[PDB]
Amino acid sequence: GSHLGDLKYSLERLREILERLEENPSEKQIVEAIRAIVENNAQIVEAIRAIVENNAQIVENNRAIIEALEAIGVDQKILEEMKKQLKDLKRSLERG
Amino acid sequence: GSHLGDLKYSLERLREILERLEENPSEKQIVEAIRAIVENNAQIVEAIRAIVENNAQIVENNRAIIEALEAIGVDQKILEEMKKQLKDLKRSLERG
Amino acid sequence: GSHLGDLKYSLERLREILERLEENPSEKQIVEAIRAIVENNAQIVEAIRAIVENNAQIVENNRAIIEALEAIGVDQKILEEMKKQLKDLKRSLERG
Repeated sequence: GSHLGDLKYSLERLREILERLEENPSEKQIVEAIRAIVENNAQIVEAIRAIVENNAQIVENNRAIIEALEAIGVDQKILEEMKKQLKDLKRSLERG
Repeated sequence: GSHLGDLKYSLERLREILERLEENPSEKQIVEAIRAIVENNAQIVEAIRAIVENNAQIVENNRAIIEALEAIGVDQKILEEMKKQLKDLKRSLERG
Repeated sequence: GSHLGDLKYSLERLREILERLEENPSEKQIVEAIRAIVENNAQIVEAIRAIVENNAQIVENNRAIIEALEAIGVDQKILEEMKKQLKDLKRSLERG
């Protein structure tokens, strides 16, 4: 997926590059700035993506909990409303 | 919200641009690199944002579960501690 | 953590810079574009990171719910499977 540590570290290094860029604008600093940004973007995208997939599992887990609740005689008046929310919520997480 | 597929695809294309930039630095490649980054950033931000809103729903769903649990006589000793966590957790997700 | 409002706002401003860059490419617009991107990246990373930590709390909360469910005599046949999922899910959220 993605390593948050490396991303955050790289971000601070990106800041360092920016400061050097602004102090002395140059083609070198521009390219190096872009490089660091692109490398960060790779981790940025994956960490966003992986979270969504994880969220889908969380929502699916919640659905399993709803079953567990119903199993031991929880009023459907409560559960059914969560079922509506969980269904639509999951939909908003999945892609295809 | 955001389309993870298009973002990831665009990311790989951004990498392609970077490689071309480094091999032959130019104003063209710099601008095109920035363009792709900015377009990615649009999806990056929204996918981050949308997740937080979705998380708020998940936490709210958990609160509904707590009610369902209490309804059928779960010891408050357990539920009350989750209520504390869910309250603060939700707070950290909301903005305004 | 991160302020979604400021990030989204800054994103739209970044777009504005891009449009100016493309219309009239220049060292100034390039540096300013990078600056805005880097500043966004700071918020982008943190909002990604903070979510993962929040997700860990959500999964931990789900584990607490499992206990609450078991407390009042939910069939382990259901709970144990969630325990397996929650354990691995948490693992995928934590870093170190």
